[PDB]
Amino acid sequence: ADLMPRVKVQSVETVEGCTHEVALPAEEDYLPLKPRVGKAAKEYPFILDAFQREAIQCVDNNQSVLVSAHTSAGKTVCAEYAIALALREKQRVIFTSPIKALSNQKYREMYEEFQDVGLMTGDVTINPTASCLVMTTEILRSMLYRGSEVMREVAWVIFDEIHYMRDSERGVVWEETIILLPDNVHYVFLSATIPNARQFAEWICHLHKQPCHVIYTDYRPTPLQHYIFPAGGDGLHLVVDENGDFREDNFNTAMQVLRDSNVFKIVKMIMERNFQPVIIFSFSKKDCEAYALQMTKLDFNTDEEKKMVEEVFSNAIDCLSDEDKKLPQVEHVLPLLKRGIGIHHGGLLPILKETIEILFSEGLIKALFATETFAMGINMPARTVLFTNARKFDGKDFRWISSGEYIQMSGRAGRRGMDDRGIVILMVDEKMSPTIGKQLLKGSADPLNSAFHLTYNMVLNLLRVEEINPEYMLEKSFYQFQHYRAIPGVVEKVKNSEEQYNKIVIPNEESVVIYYKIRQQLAKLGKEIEEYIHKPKYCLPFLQPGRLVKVKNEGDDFGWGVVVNFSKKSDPLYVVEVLLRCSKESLKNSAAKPAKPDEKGEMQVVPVLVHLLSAISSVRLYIPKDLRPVDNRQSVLKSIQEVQKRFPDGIPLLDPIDDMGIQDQGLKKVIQKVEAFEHRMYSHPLHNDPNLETVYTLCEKKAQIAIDIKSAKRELKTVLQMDELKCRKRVLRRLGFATSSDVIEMKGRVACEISSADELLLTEMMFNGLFNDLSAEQATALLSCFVFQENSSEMPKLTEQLAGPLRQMQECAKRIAKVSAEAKLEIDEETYLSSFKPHLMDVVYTWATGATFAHICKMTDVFEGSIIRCMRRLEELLRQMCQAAKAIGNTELENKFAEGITKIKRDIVFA
Ligand SMILES: Nc1ncnc2c1ncn2[C@@H]1O[C@H](COP(=O)(O)OP(=O)(O)O)[C@@H](O)[C@H]1O
Ligand SMILES: [Mg+2]
Repeated sequence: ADLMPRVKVQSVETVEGCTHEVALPAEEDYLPLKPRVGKAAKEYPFILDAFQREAIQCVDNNQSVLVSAHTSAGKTVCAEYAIALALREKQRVIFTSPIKALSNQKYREMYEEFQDVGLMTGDVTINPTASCLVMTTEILRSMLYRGSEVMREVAWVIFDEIHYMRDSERGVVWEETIILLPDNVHYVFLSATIPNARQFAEWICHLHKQPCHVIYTDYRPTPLQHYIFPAGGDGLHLVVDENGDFREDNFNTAMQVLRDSNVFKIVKMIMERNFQPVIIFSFSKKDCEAYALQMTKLDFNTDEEKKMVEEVFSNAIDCLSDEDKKLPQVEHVLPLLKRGIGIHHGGLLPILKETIEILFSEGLIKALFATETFAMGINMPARTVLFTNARKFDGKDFRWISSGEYIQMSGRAGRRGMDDRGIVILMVDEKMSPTIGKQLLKGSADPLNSAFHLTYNMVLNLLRVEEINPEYMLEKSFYQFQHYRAIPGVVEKVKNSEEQYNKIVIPNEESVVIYYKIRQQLAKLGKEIEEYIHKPKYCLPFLQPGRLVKVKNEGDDFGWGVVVNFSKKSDPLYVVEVLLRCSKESLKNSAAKPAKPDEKGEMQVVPVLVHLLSAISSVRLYIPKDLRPVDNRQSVLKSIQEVQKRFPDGIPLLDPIDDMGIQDQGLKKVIQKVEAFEHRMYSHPLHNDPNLETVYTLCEKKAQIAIDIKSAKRELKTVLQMDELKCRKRVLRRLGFATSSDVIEMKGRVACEISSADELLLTEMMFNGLFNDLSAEQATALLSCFVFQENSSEMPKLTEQLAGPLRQMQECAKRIAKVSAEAKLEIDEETYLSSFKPHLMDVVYTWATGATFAHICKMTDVFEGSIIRCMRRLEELLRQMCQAAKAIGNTELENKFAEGITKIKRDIVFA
C-alpha cells in the first residue's frame, strides 16, 4: 500500500550525564513529562545517578523507556522501579532475559525484595503465576503464541540485554516477542552502549503507536585503564589511560619488543601488588583448565578462607549422592578452589560451576580462569581481567578479538565500590598495526542490527493464529523498519540527478564521449591481455628471482618491484614474493599499502598472488640475498631506477604470443581489437586538443555520477524475505502441514508444539511410525541427535538397536532436503543429515538403563557439561513430544516419551 513509518524523535534537554530523546508518532505533539505524582514506587539505599532518575520518571509517566549504559552503571535500578509500580498498582509484570543463568540468580535477587515472583524457564516452573514472572524470551514467545492468559494483566515487559537481539540465531525470538506483545504493554529495555539506540525507539513507536524514550550515558562508575603485554617482556605497557587517551608511543614500544610461565608471572604479579581478584579469560577449555594447574604451585587463600571454601563446597555438594560426590571432577575441583584458583567452563558439572560462582562473589576465589561465555553471565565483576590470547578462532579461520568482545570482557573489571580503579591486560602474540589496536581497545560498540531468520515454527504458529499472517511479522520486523533509509535513497537520486544536469551544460558534445568509449574499451581490452599473462602456466616459469614485475591490487598500484621467489601455498592459488615499494607504515603491519606520493617510501617483501601482477618485464636485475637490512632493500630501488632512466618508454615487457610462452589460446583476438581501437583513437578528432586533460576529466564525472544515480535506483524497488516465506510455505504444503489455502492441518499443529528442535522431521518421523515399536530407551537416544550440535568427537560404535533407528532418521532427513531443494530452498543434504549428531546416542541409552554418570562420562570424550546440556534439552524435547502426541492421540507414544523423561531425570543431572 506504500504506507511507510512516520515517527519523529524530539530532543529532551538533559542535565549533564545523559542524552534523552523521545521517539513520537509524527501526528502526536510533544508534551513535557509529568513529575512524581506518586512519592516513590521503590526507594534505593544508593544515591541515584542522573540517568537513573530520568529513566525512572519515564516509568512513572507510563511511557516506555530504552536505557543504554555501561555494564557497571545502575541500569537495573530502572527494572526494579518498574517491577515496584507494577506490583504496587497490581498490574502484573514480566522480566525477560537472554540466558537462563541470568534468570536463575535474578529470580532470587528479585524474590528476596519482592517475594511475589515466579520463574518460567524450560527447566523449571516455580510460582507459575505471580505478579512478576521471570520468563526467558523463548518461553514468552511460546506463551504469546499459545494464547496463554499470563499476558492478560501484564503492562510492563522488561527486556534485559536487548543487545542480544543482534545474534542471528536468537534475534528472531526477541523481535518476534516484541511484535506479538500487545500495543497496550509499555516496555523497559536495558542495553549496553549501542550506536543505533534511537532507531529502536522509532520501531517501538511505529510498531506499538506509543513513545519509546531513549536514555544514553557513557558513565562508567570505576575508571578502567587498559594495558598490553608484549611477548618475552619484563613488563606491562600502558596502551590506554583512565582518561581513555590512546598512548601510541607506549603501544608501538610494547610492539617494538614483540619483534624480538608467562601467564604465571602476570598472575603472580597481580596478586603481590593487590590487583586481585583476576578473571583470566582464556578462549579454550583446554587452555583455561591447564593454566590453572600452573598456579596450583602457589597458595592464594588464608587458612580461615580454606575452611570457608570447605564449608561451602560440602554444603553445596551434600545434595549429590554418595557415589556421585566422588566423580572425577568433584574431587579434583575442591583442591584447586582451596588455593583460590577456579575454572569457569562449559565442560563443568553444573553444581560445581555454581559453587565456583558463589565463592567468587564471596571472595574465596582470587584468580578465576574463565571461557568467554562467563562474560555473558550475570555480575561476578573483578579488579583485573587478563586475556590469555588476543586471537579467537572463528572455525573458518583464526581472527583477532572484535572491538565488541573486548568491551564486554573488559567490563568485568572495575567493581564499583571495592575498587577505586580497574585494570585490563591483553597479551599479544602476533604483530599488530596501531590501526588494529586503536579499534580493539577504543572500539565503538557494535550497532544493534536485526537477524530475522524465518523458522517453520514462526510460519506455522502464525497460520494457526487467525488474526495474524506470517507476512505480518516480515513488515513489522526490524529488518523492514530500515525503511527509514529508502527516503534517504530517494534524496540522493533526485539531488545527484540535478547535479548531473549542472555538469551537463559544462560537458562538451558527444564527440569527446566517442573517444571516451574507445579510450575506455582499450583499457578494458588491456585488462584481458593481463588475464592471460597472470595464468600460472605462462607466468610462473617466468616469475624467476630478480625479475622486474609490476603488482596492482584493486584500486592500489604498487608499481615496479623485483621478484624474490616463486611458490605454491594456501584450483591452487600461487603466491610470489615480490619486493615492492610500500609505505614506511606498512613495515608495522601484521594489508601492505602502496607508497604515497609524498614519501619515497621503503621497499619491502609483500607476498603477492600471481593473479595481481599487471605486467611481467623482460629485465631481470640482481637481488642481494639477506634482504633484511634497510640498506639492501633500498639498494634495489636504485637498480629499478636505472632501468627506468636508461629506457624512456619504460622497462621492456615480454610479448605473450612470442617471448612469454605459447599463446595457443586466441589472445590474438583481444590483441587484434586492441590495435584498431588505438587506430580509432588519435584518428578521433578530439585527440591531444589544448586543455584536453581537463576537457576529458569532466566526461568521466558524468559517467560515474550516472553510475551512482543508476545504481541507487536499482536499490529502490521491499518484500525482502518473501521469497523465503514463499518457498517455506510450499515445503509445508507438500509435506502435509498446511492446506493450499494456507490453513494449518493436524500434521502442522503437532509441529507447533516441538519448538525446541526440528519440527518438520520429528512430526514426519512421528507419522512414519519411527518412534512406534522402539523401546523408550531407544527413543530417548534418537531425540538426542536433534539436540547435540558439537564437534571433535568420534561416533561410539552403534549396535542395531541404536544404529537402525539412526539409519531411519536419515531417510526422513534426506527426503526433507529433497522436498526443500525442489522448493528452491538452500539446504545442502549433507549438512542437514549431519546437523543431528549421533555422538552422544550411546551415552543416553546407558543413562536410561540406570548406569551412573561416571559410566556414561567414560563412554564418550565429550566434556561432562556437553552431556548435561544435551540431557535437560532432551528432557524438554521429550516434554514437547509427549504433548504433541496428545494431538494425534497416540496413547503409547505419550506414555513412552513420558516414561523416557522419568528414566533420564535422575541423580547428578537435573540436580
Ligand atoms: N548509584 C550507583 N552508582 C554506581 N553503581 C551503583 C549504584 N547503585 C548501585 N550500583 C551498583 O552497580 C550495579 C548496578 O547496575 P547493574 O545491575 O550492574 O546494571 P547492568 O547489569 O545493566 O550493567 C550493582 O553492582 C549495584 O550494586
Ligand atoms: Mg546485568
